[PDB]
Amino acid sequence: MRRVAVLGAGPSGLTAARYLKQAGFEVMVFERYHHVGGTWNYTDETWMSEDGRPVYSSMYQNLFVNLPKELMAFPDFPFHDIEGSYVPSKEVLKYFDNFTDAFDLRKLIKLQHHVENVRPCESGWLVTVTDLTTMVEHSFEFDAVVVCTGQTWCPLYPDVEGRSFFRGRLTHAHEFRSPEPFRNKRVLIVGAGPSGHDMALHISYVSKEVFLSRKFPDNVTEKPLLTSLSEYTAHFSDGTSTDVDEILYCTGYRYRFPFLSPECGVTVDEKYVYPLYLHMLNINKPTMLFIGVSYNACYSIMFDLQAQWVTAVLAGRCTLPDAETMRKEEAEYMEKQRAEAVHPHVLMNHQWEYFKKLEEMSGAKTMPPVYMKMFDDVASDLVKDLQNFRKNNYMIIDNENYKKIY
Amino acid sequence: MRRVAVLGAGPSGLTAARYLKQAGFEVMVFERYHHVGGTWNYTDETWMSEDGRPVYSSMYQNLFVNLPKELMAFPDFPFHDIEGSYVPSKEVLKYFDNFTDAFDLRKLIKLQHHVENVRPCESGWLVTVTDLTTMVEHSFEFDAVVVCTGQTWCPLYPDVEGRSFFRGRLTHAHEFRSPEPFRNKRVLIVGAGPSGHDMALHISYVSKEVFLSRKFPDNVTEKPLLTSLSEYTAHFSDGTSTDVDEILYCTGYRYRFPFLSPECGVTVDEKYVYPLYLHMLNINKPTMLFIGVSYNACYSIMFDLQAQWVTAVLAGRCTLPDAETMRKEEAEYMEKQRAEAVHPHVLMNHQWEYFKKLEEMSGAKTMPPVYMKMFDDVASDLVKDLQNFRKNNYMIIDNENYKKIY
Ligand SMILES: Cc1cc2nc3c(=O)[nH]c(=O)nc-3n(C[C@H](O)[C@H](O)[C@H](O)COP(=O)(O)OP(=O)(O)OC[C@H]3O[C@@H](n4cnc5c(N)ncnc54)[C@H](O)[C@@H]3O)c2cc1C
Ligand SMILES: Cc1cc2nc3c(=O)[nH]c(=O)nc-3n(C[C@H](O)[C@H](O)[C@H](O)COP(=O)(O)OP(=O)(O)OC[C@H]3O[C@@H](n4cnc5c(N)ncnc54)[C@H](O)[C@@H]3O)c2cc1C
Ligand SMILES: NC(=O)c1ccc[n+]([C@@H]2O[C@H](COP(=O)([O-])OP(=O)(O)OC[C@H]3O[C@@H](n4cnc5c(N)ncnc54)[C@H](OP(=O)(O)O)[C@@H]3O)[C@@H](O)[C@H]2O)c1
Ligand SMILES: NC(=O)c1ccc[n+]([C@@H]2O[C@H](COP(=O)([O-])OP(=O)(O)OC[C@H]3O[C@@H](n4cnc5c(N)ncnc54)[C@H](OP(=O)(O)O)[C@@H]3O)[C@@H](O)[C@H]2O)c1
Ligand SMILES: [Mg+2]
Repeated sequence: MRRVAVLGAGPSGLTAARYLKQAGFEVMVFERYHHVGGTWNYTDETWMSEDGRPVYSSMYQNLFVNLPKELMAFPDFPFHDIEGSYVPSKEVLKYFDNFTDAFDLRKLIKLQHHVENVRPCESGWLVTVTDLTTMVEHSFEFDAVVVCTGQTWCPLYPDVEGRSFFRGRLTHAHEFRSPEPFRNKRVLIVGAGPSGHDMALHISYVSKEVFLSRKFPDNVTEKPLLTSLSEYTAHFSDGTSTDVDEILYCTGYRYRFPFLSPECGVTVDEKYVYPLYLHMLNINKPTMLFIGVSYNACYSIMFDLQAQWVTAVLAGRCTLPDAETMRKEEAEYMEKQRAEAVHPHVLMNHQWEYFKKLEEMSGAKTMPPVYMKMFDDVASDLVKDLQNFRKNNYMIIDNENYKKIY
Repeated sequence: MRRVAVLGAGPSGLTAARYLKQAGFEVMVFERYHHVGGTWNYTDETWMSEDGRPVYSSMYQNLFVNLPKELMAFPDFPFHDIEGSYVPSKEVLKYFDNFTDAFDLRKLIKLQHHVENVRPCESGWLVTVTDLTTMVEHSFEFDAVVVCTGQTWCPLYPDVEGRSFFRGRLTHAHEFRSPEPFRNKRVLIVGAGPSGHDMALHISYVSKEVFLSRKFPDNVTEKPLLTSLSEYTAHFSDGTSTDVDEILYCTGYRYRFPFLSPECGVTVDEKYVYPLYLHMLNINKPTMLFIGVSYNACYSIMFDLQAQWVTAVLAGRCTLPDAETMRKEEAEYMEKQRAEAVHPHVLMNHQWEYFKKLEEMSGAKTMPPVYMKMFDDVASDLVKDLQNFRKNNYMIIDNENYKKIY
């Protein structure tokens, strides 16, 4: 391998570019937006941009992180000085802009370039991209392709009996930018994950009555599963019903890679991408790898170790089994996800053991154990104390210990 | 049989009230809007009103009728004497306001009364409505109920592969009010019926790229069946693709009667309501009848005759076949609908025979043959000229003859 394409310049693509560059590859990064940083960029556009391509960002106004900045920084690139552990979103954008300049990656990135197609070409890959400033299509040959285009832009909707009859306004979390369209409305939020809880909190400030349906301020009434809709009325599994003007679906996202031609060898289902080894390596075409298909983890460690493992594979330095053994282990792993009732690429129940395995394979520096200890202490605080957890401040003391500040 | 509910005060319900009153019934008409005339009222509201119930009107700005006023009038109540046959929609709303006052029907109509539930008790009916001026619920007992609530408000959408991936704006003909939101957009209209054709025309004045997809002005490009969608691209049955910002579905409407309790004995599917005899009588509960479930016909004659047949049945002047025989005839008729590849309640192919049967059963006067002559002729005009047909003017000379003026 010498020439490697990275698709996307969010946190996955930037961290890939860092380590691929480190490794002496010739790297090119394609990014459709006009700034690096991925979903940490806020735009008022939703769905499709005036520039003729999709909007990939689901960031909204006045968002604060849900994990302390101490766990969001890479172990060897600390956060810039800012007061507070639970920073606004624009500080994490700044952190990735600073990362990009600290590791001299900006000269690698083609901004406002939208990847339209990726297909195998003999032993290599052919990537077709449009320069959105000129609308000209350009073509590029690579020995390897690392896909880092994210999974929080293509919405997933529940199927709800009677939805076609509802005559209020329907929206999804992707398009939420501020609570203003919900002012004085009766709002049903479906899905009580991070988006549902946070959006419920932001909407509770402007709206008449907010309902949160899951299978808070006075404002927010909890509901069980939504089981049908009629013209202006939502019906719950508990037999109760409430009239609503707006439904906001916070039911998450599906995987979607429109540029992958079928010849790339990957099947993309709503919550499953296969066949990948360790959520990264395309077993059918092993010079294509993905970063960021797994989720629900300590993301800074996940990006850093995935990018080093992908780099080690491409550099010929990783301890890999044969394709048959990778298919077998992928199967075993996905049987276990079904037994634990989690989706295929959810790392939460075994992330530390997974990260240890990526370190052993790739020769990455061992993670400071304080990341594990702090994450395990604080990560579910959004669930446990939604209204006040962001008031807490932390400081890392050394690679084993942290403290809570006041 | 004395007290009869009519649900809806559009053309159906007003012609029902005319004949039920003349037969000495005590008639109450419930209408949710603040004015009679049904779809012929234009409102800027779409979907749901600020009064808390649905918007049933799909009328849009600057609409001109697609049938000459001389065929839109009842044979015994002529149109007012304005110049021109293809009048703007306000002249038809005026026609029905004039009709309402001619037959002294206004005193029977409870305006701003939205029907919420209809159920049988014993051989009569309980009808529950909300007076939207006070938000008080009221119920009333009746010996018969005539359902005239229309079928152009609950939208029907095609199932198109990949539709959940499209990120442009989707709308339905129901909410079309003016071409303004389509200005300088690449618009795909799906469905080349009257809304399709007419919407396309209206939209072609504000965008130079309209595509009309079917199973014209310069900038309307014809496309064949839409077979799949992706993020911003429509793909058609000829294997061509076009990028689009907006899709407008002109695919029609579905039956929907939210107020019918299951005990009323009617099953309502998208394009089929059953079991009805001759599109009117509820065979399970035969003091419930429908007017205007049938469509695609010379509507003036259809509403006049259905209302006189309903009145005959309810007054004991028309004695019907037993239920077994009605079910057998309904099943033979529906088999012929399928053989002719039309929807269950579509009358176009046999309307004159159908109307003659209704005249015979109901005791109504025979229709002027001029209606049939003219209707079949404008139908010929339709086979021609979306841009030009409305320039024609007609005058009825007598019972059998008309003449056209260019
Ligand atoms: C509302 C919200 C709040 C969040 N809060 C937090 C938090 O507080 N803490 C936390 O740790 N994580 C949080 N996350 C998760 C976080 O955003 C993701 O973990 C992180 O952004 C994933 O990085 P990525 O590089 O994999 O994807 P992304 O950040 O989504 O980046 C993908 C990049 O690919 C580009 N792209 C996509 N398709 C193409 C194409 N065809 N051609 C060219 N470019 C392309 C996109 O423009 C984008 O720049 C949040 C996510 C959301 C939606
Ligand atoms: C855009 C458009 C253009 C048209 N152009 C033509 C044309 O040029 N010529 C032509 O002949 N026909 C045309 N038609 C068809 C015409 O509108 C209908 O044939 C006619 O209005 C049907 O009369 P109706 O009384 O059956 O239904 P509607 O006119 O739809 O009336 C039904 C009534 O029931 C009321 N209602 C519904 N639900 C409830 C409830 N729960 N409680 C209380 N009230 C309720 C509604 O408010 C409405 O007043 C057009 C239709 C549309 C949608
Ligand atoms: N910084 C912040 O404050 C913030 C704010 C918003 C979002 N985010 C981030 O955004 C990313 C995505 O979060 P998300 O909340 O949008 O997606 P998510 O984490 O995928 O949560 C979606 C939730 O909806 C549930 N669901 C699915 N079908 C449902 C139904 N019919 N009724 C009710 N619930 C249903 C899911 O339950 P099942 O899993 O059981 O199906 C899941 O709990 C995460 O990284 C999160 O951290 C962060
Ligand atoms: N100018 C006017 O005064 C005016 C304007 C608008 C509407 N109208 C009236 O409004 C009423 C409703 O009209 P409408 O046009 O909205 O509904 P409609 O008459 O039911 O027409 C719907 C059309 O959609 C087609 N269709 C369905 N699925 C399709 C798909 N997947 N792709 C392409 N086409 C598809 C139908 O063909 P199939 O039947 O083969 O499925 C039919 O041609 C009519 O009385 C009409 O005259 C009048
Ligand atoms: Mg090691």
